[PDB]
Amino acid sequence: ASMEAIKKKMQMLKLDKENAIDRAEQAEADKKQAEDRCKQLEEEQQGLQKKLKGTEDEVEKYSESVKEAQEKLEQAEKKATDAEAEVASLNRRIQLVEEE
Amino acid sequence: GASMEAIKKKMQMLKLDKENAIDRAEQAEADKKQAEDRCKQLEEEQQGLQKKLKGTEDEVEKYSESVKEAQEKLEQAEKKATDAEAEVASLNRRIQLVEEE
Repeated sequence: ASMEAIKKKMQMLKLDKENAIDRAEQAEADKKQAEDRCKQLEEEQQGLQKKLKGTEDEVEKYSESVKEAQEKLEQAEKKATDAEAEVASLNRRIQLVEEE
Repeated sequence: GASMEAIKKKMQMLKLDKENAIDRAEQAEADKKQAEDRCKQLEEEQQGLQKKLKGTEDEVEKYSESVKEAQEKLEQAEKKATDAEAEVASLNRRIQLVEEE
């Protein structure tokens, strides 16, 4: 049978095709995992955003904390200063009467 | 005799099938590269976020010591006021005694 080279060639066409199907299938498997990798890298990111606002909103608090704190401090410093001037003047008048 | 008609017909199908599968593989493969490009993008963007973020936390710490710095100086400022005060009070008590005797 000169059917041998034909036979042999339909053989190879089939092999070719199933090798290609194997390849398609494996590429498709890879995509599905890469696509979850893709997915996860975005979904993790989002969670990260909310960590950021949470933190940046703490920043906001602290600034209005520091400011109020600075302000209390200026107010205390004026008080100390005025109380000490009350002391200086009392000194001053005592040393005067001392001598007239 | 038997034309080869059905044999060459069957061969062309097998070729077509092989061709269809190859198309399939190379689109999937190209698509696989789509995703891996994006992957190589976010992992890098994720890395980016955290550095901005740690620096944001680094800013926030800087604004906690500063708060507590003022807390203390305020403590000092009071002790100072209260001591100055006790002193005028003591001078007052003394003047009163003198004028009384």
